[PDB]
Amino acid sequence: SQVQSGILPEHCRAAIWIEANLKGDVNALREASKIFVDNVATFQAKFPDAKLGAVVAFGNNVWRQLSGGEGADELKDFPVYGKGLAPSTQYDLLIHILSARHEVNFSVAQAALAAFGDAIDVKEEIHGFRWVEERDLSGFVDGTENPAGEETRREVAVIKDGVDAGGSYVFVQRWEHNLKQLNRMSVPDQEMMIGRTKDANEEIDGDERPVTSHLSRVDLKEDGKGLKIVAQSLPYGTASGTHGLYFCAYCARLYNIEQQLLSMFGDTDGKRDAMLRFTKPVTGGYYFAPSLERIQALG
Amino acid sequence: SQVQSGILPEHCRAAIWIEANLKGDVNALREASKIFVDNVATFQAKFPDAKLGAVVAFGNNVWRQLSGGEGADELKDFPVYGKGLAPSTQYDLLIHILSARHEVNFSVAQAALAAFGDAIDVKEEIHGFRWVEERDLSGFVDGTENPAGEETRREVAVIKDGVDAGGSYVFVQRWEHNLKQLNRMSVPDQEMMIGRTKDANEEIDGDERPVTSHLSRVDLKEDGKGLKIVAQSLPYGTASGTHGLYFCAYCARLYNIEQQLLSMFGDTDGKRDAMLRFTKPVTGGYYFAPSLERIQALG
Ligand code: HEM
Ligand code: HEM
Ligand SMILES: [Mg+2]
Repeated sequence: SQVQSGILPEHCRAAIWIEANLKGDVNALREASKIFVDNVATFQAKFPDAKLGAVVAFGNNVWRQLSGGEGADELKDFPVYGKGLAPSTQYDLLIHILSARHEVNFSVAQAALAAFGDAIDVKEEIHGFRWVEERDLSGFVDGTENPAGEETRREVAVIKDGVDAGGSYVFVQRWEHNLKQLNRMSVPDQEMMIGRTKDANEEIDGDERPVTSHLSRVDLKEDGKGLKIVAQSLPYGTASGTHGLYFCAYCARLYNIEQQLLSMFGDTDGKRDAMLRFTKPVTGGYYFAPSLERIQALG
Repeated sequence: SQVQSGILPEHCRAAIWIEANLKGDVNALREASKIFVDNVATFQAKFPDAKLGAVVAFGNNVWRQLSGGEGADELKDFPVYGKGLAPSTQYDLLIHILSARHEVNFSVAQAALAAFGDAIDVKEEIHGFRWVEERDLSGFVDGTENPAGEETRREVAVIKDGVDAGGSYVFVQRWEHNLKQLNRMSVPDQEMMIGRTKDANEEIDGDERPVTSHLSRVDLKEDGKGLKIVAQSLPYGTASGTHGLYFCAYCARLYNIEQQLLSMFGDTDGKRDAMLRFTKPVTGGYYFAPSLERIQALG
């Protein structure tokens, strides 16, 4: 079984995320998905220098219908966390395109919309870009450097065995930064908020940083083993309007993502991520990315 | 007198255009402009390989005040053409940033917003990107290949003598494409609408192309000389939403631009550009870009 091309690539410079709801018969998504993954291969042959990859992923209700309720045991609608601090905007379909060339991404997105046609109603389209020094617009690194290498990324992100082998669970969440609130904080205070130094990205010891620091919120272990994810997040937005981070993560278990979200949004020990002092999430959704063989078998 | 850095560069991959109105005392724009052009030089030293350039330009009413009425003889508010076919959205300030790296442009745009601060109210911010094969989203080339080379571009765009030497007139106009309507047209009929062949961009002669073809509208002569411009246009937008071409042109005389517009929008010979069946302009403004020496002498 073969993983979809957009899950594991590293160092993408640009991405497009499209979120949409089904219109009408769910079975129309079968042929559209097949056309789209075939389009991706065609684009890869035409634009080898793009290093293009893409993912099509499905929300709970639609995937249960398409799969006859088989597998994807952990999949569910984004449930809201923090009594609303992390809202749910769950849709039926996610298209994630990433590469070294925004212009190729755009062409692929057009081909995706043409393949699904009237079977979908688009609700969100975000264009991500890698910023200077691979930093988040906060000035801290963007959180996607690790894990490095195909081998470890495959271990963290890709289901190993069973009917779902080669698949992955996907989480997307758009954040809106308020850089005016951020820049009122001294850099040392920002570093206690994140849990690493800002310029050199040197980790601050857990015993020396507050429990509300982002790293204390999301660096979680179970029986001494870290709950890791493969992040594909990128900055987005305009300088004079809305901007922030489009957070995107792939994982072989949704459990890892949920545990980090429960910790960040006050549903574990009661503490909340200190990053909420300058940025907030405004979307949230969970999706299942099947293997390429599984998509081809839809019809 | 030195030309602002964003006028002459060729083959930029990305740009940001910001249009803004003045808030409060017009004299605040004096030091702000000096700060911004100095920031641009600093960014150029930080990112030499990005081939960054930028332009600050002023609408008629503001420039007349800042220049004490000297020079800029042709400057005026952008008028409506074709009894509304081309609308007017004249603002006070234009900031144009271009380079090989969208991410560098974003940082320069943030520094621009800091430079002008509360002296401006931002009305528009457009992010342009070079599309595949330097084509407009219609599939035709994007109209910016010629004139090639610094010498010819300088002769076309940069005022040669007098108090304004080193300056340039600027015209910006955002177009919204309906690619569904274009897709209903056969490629031969698209080529008669543009005036050139689509894939090869081979000029179609005047004997065969209609006078309403775009080339027939804008390929104009005066006294044995072509009325040339230096176009910095780029595609913009989202696949599922609004997209098109952000048209941007520099010229040593506003006369050249206005003559082309009078032709396109029906005011010269009653005929209108055939492209209007699939794309329409929704903004429009004229600005004057002073020389760097002239900016430095504002305060
Ligand atoms: C505004 C949104 C966010 C920003 C700016 C951000 C930023 C960062 C930064 C600066 C780091 C440390 C850099 C590094 O990885 O070496 C990091 C690490 C990490 N982030 Fe975030 N993050 C955000 C949201 C999230 C969310 C929503 C999650 C999970 C649901 C998450 C999970 C993680 C994880 C697991 C790590 C690695 C922790 C470790 O093992 O050291 N982040 N992020
Ligand atoms: C949706 C908007 C537009 C599109 C898609 C478009 C497209 C094109 C194309 C395909 C060419 C020929 C390519 C080449 O040989 O370089 C061209 C040339 C040109 N365009 Fe446009 N254009 C647009 C708007 C405008 C506007 C608003 C103006 C001026 C007010 C303009 C002025 C010119 C000029 C002067 C030329 C060169 C003609 C020549 O000397 O052969 N264009 N444009
Ligand atoms: Mg003569």
